[PDB]
Order: sequence, then C-alpha cells, then structure tokens
Amino acid sequence: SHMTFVALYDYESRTETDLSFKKGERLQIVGDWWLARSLTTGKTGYIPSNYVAPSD
Ligand SMILES: COC[C@H]1O[C@@H]2O[C@H]3[C@H](O)[C@@H](OC)[C@@H](O[C@H]4[C@H](O)[C@@H](O)[C@@H](O[C@H]5[C@H](O)[C@@H](O)[C@@H](O[C@H]6[C@H](OC)[C@@H](O)[C@@H](O[C@H]7[C@H](OC)[C@@H](OC)[C@@H](O[C@H]8[C@H](O)[C@@H](OC)[C@@H](O[C@H]1[C@H](O)[C@H]2OC)O[C@@H]8CO)O[C@@H]7CO)O[C@@H]6CO)O[C@@H]5CO)O[C@@H]4CO)O[C@@H]3CO
Ligand SMILES: [Cu+2]
Repeated sequence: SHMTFVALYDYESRTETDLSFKKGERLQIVGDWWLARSLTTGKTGYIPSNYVAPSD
C-alpha cells in the first residue's frame, strides 16, 4: 500500500535511464534513485527519491 508516490516537483530526464515526470504525477516504486513506473505514461526508469512523497 506504501509504494505509490507523487511527484512534488517537475523533473526532466538527463540520461537514458532516468524518467521525466510532472508535479502531481504518480509513480509506483518497483538509495537516492529509485526504479519507478509512471502511472501516467507507464514508462519505467529511475527517479530521484527526494522529488517524490508517499501518495495513498
Ligand atoms: C484502445 O483501448 C483498448 C483498451 O481499453 C481499455 O484499456 C484502458 C485502460 O483500462 C485504462 O486504464 C485506466 C487506460 O489505460 C491507460 C493505462 O492504464 C496507463 O498505464 C497508460 O498506458 C500506457 C502504457 O502503460 C504504456 O505501456 C504505453 O502503452 C503502449 C504500448 O507500449 C507498451 C504499445 O505496445 C501499444 O500497445 C498496444 C498493445 O501492444 C502491447 C496491443 O496489444 C496487442 C494492443 O492492445 C490491445 C489490448 O491487447 C486489448 O486488451 C485485451 C484491448 O485493450 C483494452 C483494455 O482491455 C481496456 O481495459 C479496460 O485493446 C488494446 C488496443 O487494441 O494495442 C495497444 C495500443 O497500440 O500502444 C500503447 C499505447 O501507447 O503507453 C500507454 C499510454 O500512455 O495510459 C493508458 C491510457 O492511454 O485507458 C485504456 C484505453 O484507453
Ligand atoms: Cu505498500
């Protein structure tokens, strides 16, 4: 129940392995970088964990 998060800020991907997202986008979490799946786009990639907070 605790592995869904919401983006607190916009983030633009820098590399081939990170995931861009918009503030308010929800991310399912599959360290400082977490593997996540966007619940908007379905794309998977790494996100900065400090940019997201738990979402119920
Ligand atoms: C056309 O709609 C038919 C479909 O209707 C219902 O699905 C709803 C779904 O329930 C609803 O969910 C709340 C929403 O879906 C949204 C997703 O939840 C959300 O994650 C996101 O989706 C993302 C995906 O996560 C990404 O993976 C990506 O998807 C694209 C695929 O990349 C992996 C790409 O390959 C291509 O998908 C094809 C697919 O190839 C895998 C192909 O399968 C043979 C075919 O899909 C069929 C499907 O097999 C069949 O299911 C039995 C049926 O699906 C219906 C659902 O069952 C029904 O659920 C209640 O028909 C499909 C279409 O014919 O075709 C796929 C489309 O080409 O393309 C993917 C799209 O880009 O990116 C998406 C989008 O960001 O967003 C979703 C909404 O956009 O809506 C669904 C329908 O609107
Ligand atoms: Cu949980």
